[PDB]
Amino acid sequence: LSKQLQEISDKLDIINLNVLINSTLTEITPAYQRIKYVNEKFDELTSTVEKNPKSYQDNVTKEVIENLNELTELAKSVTKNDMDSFEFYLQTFHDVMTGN
Amino acid sequence: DYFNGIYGFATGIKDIMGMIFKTDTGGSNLTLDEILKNQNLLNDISGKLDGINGDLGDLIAQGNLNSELAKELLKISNEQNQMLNHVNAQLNAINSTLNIYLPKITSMLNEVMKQNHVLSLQIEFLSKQLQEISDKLDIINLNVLINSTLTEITPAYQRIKYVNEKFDELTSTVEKNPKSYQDNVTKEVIENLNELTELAKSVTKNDMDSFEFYLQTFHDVMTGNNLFGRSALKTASELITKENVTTRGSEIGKVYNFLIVLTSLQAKAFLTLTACRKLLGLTDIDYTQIMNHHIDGQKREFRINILPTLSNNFSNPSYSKNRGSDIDDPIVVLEAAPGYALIGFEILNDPLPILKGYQARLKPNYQVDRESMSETIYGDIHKLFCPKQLEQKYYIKDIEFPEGYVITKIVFEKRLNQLGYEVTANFYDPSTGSIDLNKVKVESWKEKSCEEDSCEDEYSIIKAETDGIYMPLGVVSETFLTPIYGFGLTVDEKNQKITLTGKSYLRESLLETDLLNNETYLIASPDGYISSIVENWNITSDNTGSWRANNNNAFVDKADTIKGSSSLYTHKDGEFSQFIGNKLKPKTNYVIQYVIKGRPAIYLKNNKDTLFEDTKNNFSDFQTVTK
Amino acid sequence: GGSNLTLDEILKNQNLLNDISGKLDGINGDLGDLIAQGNLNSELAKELLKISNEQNQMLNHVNAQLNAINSTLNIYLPKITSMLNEVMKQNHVLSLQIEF
Amino acid sequence: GGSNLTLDEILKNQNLLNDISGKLDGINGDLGDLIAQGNLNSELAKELLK
Repeated sequence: LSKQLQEISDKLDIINLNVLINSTLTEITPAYQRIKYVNEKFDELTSTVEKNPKSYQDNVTKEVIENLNELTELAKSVTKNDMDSFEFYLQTFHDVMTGN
Repeated sequence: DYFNGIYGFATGIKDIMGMIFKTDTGGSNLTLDEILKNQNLLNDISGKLDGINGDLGDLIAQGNLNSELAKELLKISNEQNQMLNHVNAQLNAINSTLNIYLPKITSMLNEVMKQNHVLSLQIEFLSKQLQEISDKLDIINLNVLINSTLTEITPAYQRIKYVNEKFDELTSTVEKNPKSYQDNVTKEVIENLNELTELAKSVTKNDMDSFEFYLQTFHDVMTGNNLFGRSALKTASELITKENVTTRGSEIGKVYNFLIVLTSLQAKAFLTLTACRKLLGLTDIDYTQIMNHHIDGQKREFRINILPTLSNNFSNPSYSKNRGSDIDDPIVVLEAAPGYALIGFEILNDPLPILKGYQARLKPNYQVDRESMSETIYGDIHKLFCPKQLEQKYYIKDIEFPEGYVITKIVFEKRLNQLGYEVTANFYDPSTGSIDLNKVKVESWKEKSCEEDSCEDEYSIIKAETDGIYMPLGVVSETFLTPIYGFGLTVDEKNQKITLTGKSYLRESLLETDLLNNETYLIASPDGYISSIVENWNITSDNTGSWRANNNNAFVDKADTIKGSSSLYTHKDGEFSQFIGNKLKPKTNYVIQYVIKGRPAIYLKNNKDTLFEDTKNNFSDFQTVTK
Repeated sequence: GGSNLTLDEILKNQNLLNDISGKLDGINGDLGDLIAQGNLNSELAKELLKISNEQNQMLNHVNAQLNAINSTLNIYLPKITSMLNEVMKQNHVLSLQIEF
Repeated sequence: GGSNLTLDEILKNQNLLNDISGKLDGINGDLGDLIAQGNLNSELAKELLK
């Protein structure tokens, strides 16, 4: 049902009341972009899953610097989930979708 | 020269990355916090305090002293040692940096600057070309879908371009290792230090909740994966295919040029990001995979759901009213060499109405050779295109040969104001680039009545008005020179304007090479001329070749007035000489053009006659003139 | 009090660092007093003095960190908590003025 | 000028230099009054004097 949305995308050349769909999109699309971006950081999580079999076996005190690296990408991404930020974007997105 | 296409450009940026990715950092934690201007000052403190502390510590180590006095002196020793230790720690950090790191980093950065400049020369042309396209496009009757992509893309684009610009220029204006920013005197450590600090501040600001968000979403909007999947590529296609945009090149040319601009932007940004990372400390990230994946995604988009919808039809960009003739039967032939092929046209009038025709050999998959190119200039083309107070018969056809053939000779016929022509094509092989010379096809008549019945009818006519007929004006070619298989004339006498038109192989010329990631070889449309009787007329290499200056006030000087380009400089006696007599055939017209700043003294002299001389105009900023 | 409430302070080792500080203080005091006794082999004195310097440096930076943490958790957090608790109630009161 | 060699970290170096001056003065005071106690061999005083 994600793809079917494109079957509307191609044929939604709609006019004559575009002020509303200018206002709403200009207001919503940043949060949407950001949420999708955060999500794709979990395709790179899957990349770390692919990494996993390369170090799942040598967890005998070697991980202390091996697997403290090899995931620093996530260790960063997560730190970008605080501090007057992404939480905010999720919240305001919900607020608009509900219409508050 | 050549433009090696988006795939080659990506390979170049990837090689630059692979270069910078490896060299070194030693960790070295380039945090700007280091005062870095007291490498001299702290050294004095370190030395003096070291001497004092050593003296006092040795006095203690002598032993044999009053016990409480020993405790007091030991506490003094501890305090002094603490102060000195933290001071020399700061100094040691600074000096370790200014000896181990700045040489390494400066070297790598200087290396990255040159190859960046080289790759920028690969799109300098299309930069200004897209600028011009932006100048002549109007968005009237736009849909909400357009405003959609505009608001979805504009901030990311703004910031990506800004960063690319800023970093790329700062790569240059940062003093290199000659100074090594050393303690040498000062004010090198004000200015070079300010610039280094600014580089540091910029690269630092590239690791947060931004700019790996901006890049990604930019790529997404391009591919068309936003909240309702409208690729900005498609909306740009729609905007461009809207008319009133009549400039050089067809639809495919313009949209592909747009995608070139954007893909070059993205690759440059990836390079900048990796450079920032290496310039900071550790955790290199091999972005090449993501960059290639994104580029291939955008190219797949462009290939699948835009390209098959566009036309290779291309028209003259402008028109011009001109008074021609009727009592003449002008005949014009534009016949490429037997191993050549027509690759576009151009109409100029400033010296006089002139049609110019380019020709060249072919490389496989409809690729043109840079050399073997040739420009040919023809005379009073208006007299073929324009009447004088009498009607003009114009037979109008969309002549096109089958695929694999290439238009190889276009002969014009105007007989008592009846303007027809002759289009002859030869066979060509895309796999080998070879053009056959024994399988041709001809077209003698220029209408649809002859197209369906081989009967003479269905021309169009123009009633000669007073001031002149709007004749074609400008360039007749795709943005990239390309053998054409379609040609025609489509005059619209309703407003008394004529228009040429052809169909280009550009689609197949690239679909086999670029969008399949192979060695592409295109050539941007030459804005001006390409050859000259004057050998090395384009003096830039600080070498004169056949040019000669018989005075030291006449010198070559790549930076004559600026390093941007050379322009033979002469002051108060300067004379640049070149024997040219052997090549000018007698009793033949010649057009002259040159870009001159100041007031030079120009002469075409055989020591007896000066066939031309201009010594009057004063030009502050390199005005070009043609006579 | 200025008190520079920078979060950097580990602030969960106020116990752990104290053990290190105490033990190293005892050791350094013993060795320094042994030196201050004087009347000892000169080069041996130089060696022990260098050991003293190294230990004193380590201990000094450690107890500096501890002193920052403890100065905070004694001088600042009471003050700040009091002021914050005070600001909470009056905020709530004023919010009752526009709840409707 | 002055910051011709600085970057309005005149203040940063200024405070650093001030702290260093304070610590050095505090050390010098203890050294001086320990001298004032005196009552030592000449060299074991003269070296401290130096």
